[PDB]
Amino acid sequence: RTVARDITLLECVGKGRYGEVWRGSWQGENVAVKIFSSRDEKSWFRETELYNTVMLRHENILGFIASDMTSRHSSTQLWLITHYHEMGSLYDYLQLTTLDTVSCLRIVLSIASGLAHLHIEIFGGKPAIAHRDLKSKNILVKKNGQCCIADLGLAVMHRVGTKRYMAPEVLDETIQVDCFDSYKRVDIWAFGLVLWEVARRMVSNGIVEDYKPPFYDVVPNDPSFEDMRKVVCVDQQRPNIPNRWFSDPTLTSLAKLMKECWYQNPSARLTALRIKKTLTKID
Amino acid sequence: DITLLECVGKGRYGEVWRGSWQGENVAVKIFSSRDEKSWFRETELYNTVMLRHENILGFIASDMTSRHSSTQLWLITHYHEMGSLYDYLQLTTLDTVSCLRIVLSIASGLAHLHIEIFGKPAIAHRDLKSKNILVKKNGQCCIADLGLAVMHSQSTNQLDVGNNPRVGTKRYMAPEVLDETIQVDCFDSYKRVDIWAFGLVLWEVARRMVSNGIVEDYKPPFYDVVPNDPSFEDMRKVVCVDQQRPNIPNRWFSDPTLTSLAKLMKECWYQNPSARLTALRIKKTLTKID
Ligand SMILES: COc1cc(-c2cncc(-c3ccc(C4CCN(C)CC4)cc3)c2C)cc(OC)c1OC
Ligand SMILES: COc1cc(-c2cncc(-c3ccc(C4CCN(C)CC4)cc3)c2C)cc(OC)c1OC
Ligand SMILES: COc1cc(-c2cncc(-c3ccc(C4CCN(C)CC4)cc3)c2C)cc(OC)c1OC
Ligand SMILES: COc1cc(-c2cncc(-c3ccc(C4CCN(C)CC4)cc3)c2C)cc(OC)c1OC
Repeated sequence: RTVARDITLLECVGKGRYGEVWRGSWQGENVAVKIFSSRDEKSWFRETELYNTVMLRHENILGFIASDMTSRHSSTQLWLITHYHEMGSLYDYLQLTTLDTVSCLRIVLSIASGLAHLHIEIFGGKPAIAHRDLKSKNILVKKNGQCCIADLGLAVMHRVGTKRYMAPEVLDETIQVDCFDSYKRVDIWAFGLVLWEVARRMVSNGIVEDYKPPFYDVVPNDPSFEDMRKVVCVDQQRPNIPNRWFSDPTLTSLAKLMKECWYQNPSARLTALRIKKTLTKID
Repeated sequence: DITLLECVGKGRYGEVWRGSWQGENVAVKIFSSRDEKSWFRETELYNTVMLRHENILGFIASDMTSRHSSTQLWLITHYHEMGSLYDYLQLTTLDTVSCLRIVLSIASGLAHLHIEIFGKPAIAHRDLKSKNILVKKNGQCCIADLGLAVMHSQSTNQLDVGNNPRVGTKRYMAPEVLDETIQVDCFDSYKRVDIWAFGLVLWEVARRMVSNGIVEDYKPPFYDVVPNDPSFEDMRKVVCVDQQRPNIPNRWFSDPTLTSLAKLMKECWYQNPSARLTALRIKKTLTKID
């Protein structure tokens, strides 16, 4: 039989130290192609090993298509091929777009749904999975208004995370590394920061905050590990909740939720399943 | 496009196809889902650019593909029309020059695997056998199937045994594998398992080398002493309980080449793994034999 393999790379939609992401075409259909730098080969191996263990299929997880390794003269080429989401990342989307109550809740409940799917072991099924690098650049926006979680290069089944989004126990090196639940609680911290990023862009009484990343007012760009440790661990700062949120029932409820993702004590933080339940009871 | 033209092998592992790609023959292995951990391990091994060697099966691509709940696992390599050494020996006899060319090429490949390049880690194969050796039109061979391989880095003191429940082909398993006393955290243990298996492949090849008008029929190791399709315990009985080793046909002792080869394969078969020759010593010995 014929195995029509070739993907046409059409345009570069992201370039970094990780490598590059391209919009590509296969059999007349868009795919996303992540081409790994030599620097980040282990992310390709980890995500490939995970998908070789469990073929995740969930509306709020970026859809896997293929992992490809191709021999070159003097190098190995590593590609990850996934579904393509033309609206791009949540980070991208929040820069210019404002939200209403329905679109804000649909975004954050979709992320909570993807995260709970990763976290919960299913028997017969899937291992429990922690993401370890959850942030708004690792979430894509779909045309139907839901999001999906991307990049399982650091995922653990039962490179370090982005420093801006690191939980206090990672920064002060107290994390219980032998306890899988520790990794879930690190993702919940990061989820709370994403929930804050999104909620700022929800309009209430004609007011909205500009897009800012978590801790924009207390750390530099490309904050150091020490910069973050002083803010999060030593001074125990948390992102600001604007007064205008307390006039809006949705943002009042979202502020309570994000506070319950940011407890210093990791075992006090909400679970992804409890976050989903709380979000279904808002509005 | 890759075109799959004919199935050249099918078993519990999966299947291998002869295909065409960019106007050249290629081999396309499609793994069974039961053996997904071998696919991943083989892919980790082929990531190493300095693995490439005339006596190691050359890699083109590795793929995992999926839609919905089904996954395909592909390895694409160079294609060897002459097939495996196991196939080749069934029907062909050898002269001195051909016999030594085959076994020196396998020793060359195995020494390349075992010796670290400072890169390419040291590598132990763990399933060396005549079906896992391919015959090339130049009369040399190449070693195939790195799904069970173990890697070691001397500089960093790192041992990577991988995650694969697969075990070696029962017929070729060393005594310490069959009695399960092998030291699992010791890289040298895995090299010594490969040396045992190499000795068995030497014996399979040497049987097919003519001397004084005499040759033996092709037989797999231990053909005379175990059932068809021998179990793990069948092999443990003959190797560990009965202390059996392949018999040396007495006609070999009339031929200097086969006399030298019998000496070499016996030095691969010591029950004490640390007594066995290294791959490099075997290569050096075969380089000197004529
Ligand atoms: C190797 O590489 C790539 C391959 C492909 C690709 C192209 N056509 C068809 C296929 C296909 C899928 C599934 C089967 C099944 C049919 C049922 N049967 C019982 C088992 C086998 C056969 C064929 C694939 C996987 C795409 C790629 O990228 C888009 C590849 O590159 C990563
Ligand atoms: C986070 O990580 C990964 C993401 C993706 C991915 C999937 N769909 C779409 C995208 C994308 C498309 C388009 C734009 C721009 C282009 C035009 N205009 C400026 C608006 C938007 C940005 C982004 C990406 C980057 C794939 C990945 O792997 C293959 C990723 O890695 C796991
Ligand atoms: C990798 O990705 C894509 C792959 C394909 C594709 C191409 N040829 C064949 C297939 C296929 C056919 C049949 C089975 C069998 C499996 C067992 N049993 C007997 C029932 C069904 C499996 C697989 C597919 C899935 C299409 C895609 O898009 C339309 C893909 O997505 C980009
Ligand atoms: C061992 O392992 C792998 C081997 C191969 C491979 C490469 N070239 C040629 C072959 C071959 C061709 C033809 C026959 C003939 C001989 C017997 N009779 C006349 C019918 C069949 C046998 C063997 C193979 C099997 C590819 C692999 O991966 C793509 C292997 O896995 C790593």
